[PDB]
Amino acid sequence: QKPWWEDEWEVPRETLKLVERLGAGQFGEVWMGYYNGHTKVAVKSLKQGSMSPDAFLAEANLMKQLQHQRLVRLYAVVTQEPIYIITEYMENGSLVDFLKTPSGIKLTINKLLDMAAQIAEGMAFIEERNYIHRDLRAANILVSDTLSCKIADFGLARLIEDNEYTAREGAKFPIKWTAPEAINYGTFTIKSDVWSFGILLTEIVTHGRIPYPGMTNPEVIQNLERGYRMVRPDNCPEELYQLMRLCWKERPEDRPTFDYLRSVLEDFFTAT
Ligand SMILES: COc1cc(Nc2ncnc(-n3c(Nc4ccccc4)nc4ccccc43)n2)cc(OC)c1OC
Repeated sequence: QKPWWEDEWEVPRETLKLVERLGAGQFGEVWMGYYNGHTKVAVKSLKQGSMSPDAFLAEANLMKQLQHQRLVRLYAVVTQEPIYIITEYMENGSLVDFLKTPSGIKLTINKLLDMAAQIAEGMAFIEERNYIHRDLRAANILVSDTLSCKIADFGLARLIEDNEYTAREGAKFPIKWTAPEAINYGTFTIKSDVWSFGILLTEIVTHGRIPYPGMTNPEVIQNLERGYRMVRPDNCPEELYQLMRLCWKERPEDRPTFDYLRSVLEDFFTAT
């Protein structure tokens, strides 16, 4: 990697003004702020000792390789402690949160499908660049002031050199959003993301409801093994439900590509 004095992303910390905190956690905080006074940005600060600085910055390095309108763009980094990762700011927050606001609640199925396609479009890019996300869920999709969506949180994202990535035996993941093969064997592929996308679609149409209503994780796994899939969400268009089912097919290879998903959702949108 280019040393910081030559890296185009490194910026003097003096260029940043942290204004409002958007999140506080075990490993640090995320603030809304301004770059050189006029440009609104999001600033991720690492909590010293909470985790490795190399681990922290690794997400930024990957984002240098994955630039696209549909993905939250890396803005800059401050690699001298305290460490910051600065990114493009999304005014309407996370999708899971937005869909619960007065504005979000009033969205038509037409606009929900539009957003769904925007998300598949972003994943199609990730798909084509030989990467995987692994944390695809409504909570990790950000919404702009113009109601456009972008993929966020690349913490678990990985460049796939061969067909898959194998996680650590101890690695744990959200059971309801993760593909069977991934939960069982720790094997992740772009097809695992496709399964997650299916779950995300249920989050979209139910305006942020937790998937598999009234079911615990063990119940979800048991039902899946029987061949059952999530029950049709209330008011979920059947065509969308059947698209979801494609994402949840038993064999990873039988699941569709994200480009296919994008194409279909775009047809669903232009039809409504
Ligand atoms: C979710 O909640 C919100 C988010 C945002 N806006 C925003 N815009 C860009 N990035 C992040 N943002 C990022 N960006 C991020 C970090 C690393 C890689 C890729 C993207 N990581 C985050 C972790 C925790 C909270 C915000 C984050 N947040 C604005 C909100 O209200 C006005 C809001 O509701 C409070």
